[PDB]
Amino acid sequence: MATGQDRVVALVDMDCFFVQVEQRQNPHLRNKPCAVVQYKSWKGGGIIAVSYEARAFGVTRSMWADDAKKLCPDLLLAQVRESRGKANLTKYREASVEVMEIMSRFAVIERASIDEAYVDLTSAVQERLQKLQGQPISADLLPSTYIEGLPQGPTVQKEGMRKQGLFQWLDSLQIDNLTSPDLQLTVGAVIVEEMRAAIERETGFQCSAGISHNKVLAKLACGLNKPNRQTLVSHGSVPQLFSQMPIRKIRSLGGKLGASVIEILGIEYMGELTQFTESQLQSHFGEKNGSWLYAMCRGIEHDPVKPRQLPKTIGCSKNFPGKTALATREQVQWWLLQLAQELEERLTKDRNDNDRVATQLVVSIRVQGDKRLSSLRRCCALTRYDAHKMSHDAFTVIKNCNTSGIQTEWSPPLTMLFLCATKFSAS
DNA sequence: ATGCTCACACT
DNA sequence: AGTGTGAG
Repeated sequence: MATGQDRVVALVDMDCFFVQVEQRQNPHLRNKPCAVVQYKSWKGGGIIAVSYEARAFGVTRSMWADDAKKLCPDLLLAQVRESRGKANLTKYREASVEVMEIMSRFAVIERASIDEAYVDLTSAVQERLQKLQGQPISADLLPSTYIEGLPQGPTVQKEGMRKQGLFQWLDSLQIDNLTSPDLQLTVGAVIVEEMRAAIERETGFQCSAGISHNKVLAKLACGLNKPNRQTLVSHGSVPQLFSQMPIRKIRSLGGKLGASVIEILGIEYMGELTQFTESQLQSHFGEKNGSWLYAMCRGIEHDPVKPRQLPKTIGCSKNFPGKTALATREQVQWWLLQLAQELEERLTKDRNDNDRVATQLVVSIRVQGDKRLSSLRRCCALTRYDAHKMSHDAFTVIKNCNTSGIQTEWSPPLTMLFLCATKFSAS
């Protein structure tokens, strides 16, 4: 049986990243209950990132700042830059590039979002096990590492539990066998400690990490001990870990498919999936999903860390909810020009930085009354980085959606505009 | 009326 | 090409 122990994979998550960026810039915010908001006028603004000191009062993402101030009256707020009437996340994108360039010195990186990256450590671990002669790994090389599932068997503070688990792990490690998956994970954790130290020294930013044998376990592991800590989930820890792990906590099972798994099979925890045959799971959820679930509930997953540090699309969108839905033609043309101008700015920077050009322009809208994220998607050729042509072209491909018989009223009103540049080629 | 993004699979 | 899903 192939046991899903072939790779060493990490997931790095910058703790409340947008908050850390504002705290670095403004020392008055450091070590305080702090949140980042956008659009201050409506209910004090929408919270998009929350410091751990503020989370202790119950402040969360997606809260209105006016409501968060009820939970935490001393909450400090930083607001996202606004440019051309919309939130502008350039500062956080630039900080993200800072961190990812440092991570890239250690191993192969897949950018997962602005604040998360997967790390393929398999080759870096091999090189390091050769430089290691055959010498023990000291607990001093793992000063922020938790071993999930330990300590076990025959201390009242969190740091003493951490070290007792690490001691039990290390005392048991079979360091003579350079083939042992547990040893390989441990060396991987040593490298992640070094990577996280380098990020903090060179940027000031802290992060948490998970180290395991695949992306799903690494991501799960990273959330186990936060903030500014890292967790190693071994193959052997999976049966106990999954025995009480709600299905919705595993990456890609937090939405409709995960709910169907729960409801069709009559189970609650990831480990309960082991009692079904692969054919049974495929019959309920399809060939691909069924095979994936059969392997995943045993801790096995093969999605590669893709060598990809740059986004594949560059996009710009704004929502127009409630009374603010766009209902005139010049209004729609105005906001398209606004999105096209920010898009041109970011595209030009991308071409200068990363030696590539986008070739397709995707336009998406949502109309008032519709229920889903996007009402309609249309595309055209992106031949020149010119905001006025891009906005003119985007209007052309959507102007037929105007049900209004009047030419300069727009009905139904538009609740969302979206411009995305894609289909990049080397330049 | 948190938002603004980004990747991938189905057809 | 256009849609639906899942995520930060």
